[PDB]
Amino acid sequence: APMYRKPTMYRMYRSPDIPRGCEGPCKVQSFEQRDDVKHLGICKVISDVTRGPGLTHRVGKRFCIKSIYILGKIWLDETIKKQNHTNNVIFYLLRDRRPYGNAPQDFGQIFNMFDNEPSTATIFQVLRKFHATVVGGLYCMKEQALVKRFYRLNHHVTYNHQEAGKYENHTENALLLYMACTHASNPVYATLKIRIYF
Amino acid sequence: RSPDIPRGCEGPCKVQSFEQRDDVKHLGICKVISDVTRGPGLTHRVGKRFCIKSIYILGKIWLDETIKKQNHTNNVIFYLLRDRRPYGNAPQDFGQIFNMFDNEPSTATIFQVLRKFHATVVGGLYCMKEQALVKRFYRLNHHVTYNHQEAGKYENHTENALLLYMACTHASNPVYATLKIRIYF
Amino acid sequence: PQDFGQIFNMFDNEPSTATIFQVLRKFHATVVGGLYCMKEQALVKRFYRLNHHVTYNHQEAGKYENHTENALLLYMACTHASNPVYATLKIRIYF
Amino acid sequence: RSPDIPRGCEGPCKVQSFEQRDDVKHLGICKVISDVTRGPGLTHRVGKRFCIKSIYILGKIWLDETIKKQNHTNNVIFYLLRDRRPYGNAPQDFGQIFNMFDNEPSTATIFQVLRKFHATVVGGLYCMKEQALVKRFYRLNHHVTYNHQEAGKYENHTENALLLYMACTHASNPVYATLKIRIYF
Amino acid sequence: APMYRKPTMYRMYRSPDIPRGCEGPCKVQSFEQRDDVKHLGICKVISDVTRGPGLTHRVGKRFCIKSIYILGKIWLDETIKKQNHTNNVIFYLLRDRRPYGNAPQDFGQIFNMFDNEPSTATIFQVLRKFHATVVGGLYCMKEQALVKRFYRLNHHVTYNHQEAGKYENHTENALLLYMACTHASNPVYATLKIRIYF
Amino acid sequence: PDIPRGCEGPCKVQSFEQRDDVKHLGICKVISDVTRGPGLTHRVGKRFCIKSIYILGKIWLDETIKKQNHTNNVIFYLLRDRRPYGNAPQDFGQIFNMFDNEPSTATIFQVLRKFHATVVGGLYCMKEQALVKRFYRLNHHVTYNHQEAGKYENHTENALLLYMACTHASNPVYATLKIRIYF
Repeated sequence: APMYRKPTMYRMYRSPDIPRGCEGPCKVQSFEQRDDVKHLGICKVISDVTRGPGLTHRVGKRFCIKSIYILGKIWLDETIKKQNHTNNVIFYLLRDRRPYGNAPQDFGQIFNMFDNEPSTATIFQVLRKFHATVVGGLYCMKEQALVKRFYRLNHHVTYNHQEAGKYENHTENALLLYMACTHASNPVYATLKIRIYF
Repeated sequence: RSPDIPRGCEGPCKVQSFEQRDDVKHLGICKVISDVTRGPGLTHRVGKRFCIKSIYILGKIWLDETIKKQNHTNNVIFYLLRDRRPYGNAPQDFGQIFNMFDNEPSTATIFQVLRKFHATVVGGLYCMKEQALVKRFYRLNHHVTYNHQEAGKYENHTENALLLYMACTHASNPVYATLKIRIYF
Repeated sequence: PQDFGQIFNMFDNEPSTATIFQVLRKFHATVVGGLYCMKEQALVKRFYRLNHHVTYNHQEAGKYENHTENALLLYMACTHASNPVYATLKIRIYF
Repeated sequence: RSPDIPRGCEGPCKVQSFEQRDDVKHLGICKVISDVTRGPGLTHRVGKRFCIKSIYILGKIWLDETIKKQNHTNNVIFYLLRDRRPYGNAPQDFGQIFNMFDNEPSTATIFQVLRKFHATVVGGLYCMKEQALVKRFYRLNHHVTYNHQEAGKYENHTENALLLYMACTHASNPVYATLKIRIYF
Repeated sequence: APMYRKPTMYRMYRSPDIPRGCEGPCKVQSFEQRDDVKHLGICKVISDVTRGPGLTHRVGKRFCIKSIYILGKIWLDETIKKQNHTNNVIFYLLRDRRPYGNAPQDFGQIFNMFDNEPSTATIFQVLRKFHATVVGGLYCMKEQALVKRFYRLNHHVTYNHQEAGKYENHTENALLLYMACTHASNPVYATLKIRIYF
Repeated sequence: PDIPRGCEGPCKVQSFEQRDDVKHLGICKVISDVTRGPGLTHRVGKRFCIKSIYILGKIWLDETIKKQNHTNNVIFYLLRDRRPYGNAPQDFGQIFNMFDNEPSTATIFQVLRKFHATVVGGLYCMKEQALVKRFYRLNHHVTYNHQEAGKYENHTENALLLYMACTHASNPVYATLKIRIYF
């Protein structure tokens, strides 16, 4: 921001953002170049946002996430994983209510096998789901890398400790992702660009 | 928008000046301002301006050391003054207020006063009936400003400082007064 | 303003750091008299001492409380808890 | 009163940006400025102005890990650039300089250059004749300024930043280059 | 100083002080309300000067002491110490060449018994000496508390570490005091006000 | 026409070593064995003005072992010391960082210069071994504290000594140096 003094004045005014935070709706990417397994792909989307005056940071422990913008290409175009084929990807974007120390499991967290909801003793809240179907075997093979873009409006987040630190000092109203495969093979090489501007 | 005070949209941050101290008969001096230095952190300030919302004084005032049962029955009078300017360090108490231990500031010094308090610890022998008293007080106050633009100590202020003096009323020194002083602003 | 409420420390000192009042000079007078001689008593002190300007602000035909820049005055100090000193001084200012 | 440079009568203080790092083929990025934050201490600054007298680059550049004997014979080209302004963080190297690893800055980017260096570590098998080289260099330079008046990080500068890029010339990554970088000013 | 910015500008110019330091010739008292023994009264006169922007402090580790101004009243006027009487006080203001950790001894430091110089294996430098003779017994008793004031010009001092700390981090060109009694009794209650402005 | 101090003969006191080092430190107070005496391997009084240090030396690893864990180099350090503390102080706790460094910020000891020696010998050639280093190196004055005929323990201001440093966890370096000081 032009001429921090040390936080910005001339902010101070009308802007259609959110209730609590006031500043420039600063983007923090959580890019991944990753994959998953059948059981879990775990991504706390909030881990990189630490204390700083910069425009990929925060001031204090209070967020109001305006929107999560999920880019991503989900392929299996490695030279293997043409056998044991036809798998699909179900995305899960959950509104969490508290963290239990560090990042938790998934098959020990959501109720049943891969088409489910959170357990009855765990009500964590859900926001929405997605789909991605990559079906490629042999002799065509007709399907591969799909592109997914989504605007997705969301709401506020708070941290616990006063650290310029990692994901472990979260508190109430966390939010994160789970990715799920539906077959015993692991073809899915899903790399996602996740913009949060707030 | 803001309802705090007419200056700070800032987070109304607490900076506590805890003491584990005592006094003498003449003076117990406590500047309660340079606890805040300049910084981006949450026990700091931005710029050189305050509006102290309230001073919250906790404290236990005892004499329960194994000595100071003789020369007993002393009491503590607190003084919370609105200062108009310092020069150099904290000026000492009997070199600033007028008369012996039941007084006001001098006629050539008008520093302003806000309020007073009481604490009576009377313990001798064969009961001894009185000891450590607990004092809590909400106390609303107003603005403070520094002149010198340093991330520094107490010697460099301007208009409206404020600080404490503690006074004993007897030649012995039984009073071991430790006070927790929250300022959130 | 009273003396110990203005100068810094106990009886061998200077003005305080928050008070810089200026000093011109000092003097000495030692009267040591106990019993069985007693060898010392009344001492005589005369001193020329050149000085400079003084101004009042308030335009009254009046007392001392109403001055401005460059006042000047005296302080006398004893160094023991007894008070033997009966010091009577004749102070001429001609200007 | 004193001969240093046309700005600072200050103590010509050293702030060292030691690294125990490495690089990749594309980029090794090192802003050598936000080592200094605002402070009264002797590894800091007063205000928002520098005149860097000299950068003194120590460093040992090896590949003496038990791997990276195959895909061998790589060399290191150093780049010490005079920057004209940053925005946000340090912009990455191949997204800033023109062509593949023997180049200059792009035509749409004129950032200024000061000088280059060399370091050739060629070690394969059966001798293997070359390893850790030592490089020391006096290198006189000039002034640096911050815009944003924070006691803070690197993202908040103005005119005349300066930083380093390190470049490898082969697809393997053998280079474990650790450098001690004194700036006294 | 009026309007530190954060050290003072408009200093910058002609002032008859000393070579190295530039600022207001700031006073640091080392007042004592102390006494001595026959062997030693030890006073490192530099201990309180720590790092600070204030006018009883320093910037960096370099001094040029302009003058030491020694006030002091040296008495024996306690109700005891009229017997074993007639003692005198010899002052010693030494230019030290290095500290050995913390403050050292005196009878293990100066050569001989109470009328001496530093030892041949120790050449610490001397600046000057003083005298104070308090002779009081019974039936007059003719002498008591004497007043001593002295201008005494001196020169530069340096510290070792970069601490805002005590006397132990001194280096070359230290300077300190020793006070000496000349009789086995200890009547001397010497309290001294020691101004250093530099 | 050579000396700035006194018309004595520029007497040689040579601190030969047949030694080695470790990775952390090779410590050599070079002014150690200079005691009071009439000979030219001695001193008159307690005041020196070292004209030059002349460093000879062959730095090898040609023992039948230390062909593995190879390719190490030697960095020399010739420091102008400011103050002593009895015997010789630490190296790794005195100079700042790991083996490519300067003295620490709380220690400013002065430096004069550095040197290099690269002995890289493994197997199947092995191409490098014992190197010879000679250096004229002009320097300046040294003072002793006591008037004893003593060793390095009784120093004062303006000492000077050497540190040798290896850069690998093995210890191949068998560095023997002939160090002439004539003054």
